[PDB]
Amino acid sequence: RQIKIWFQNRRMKWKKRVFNDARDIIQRMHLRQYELL
Repeated sequence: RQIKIWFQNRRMKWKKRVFNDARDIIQRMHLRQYELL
């Protein structure tokens, strides 16, 4: 968790993996993937 460490949550993506998420459809948030489900 520790999501309240906004003042210490950068190493979680020091620019290098971000482009990955954004490299999907909607940063992987507005997705849906209604596959076989």
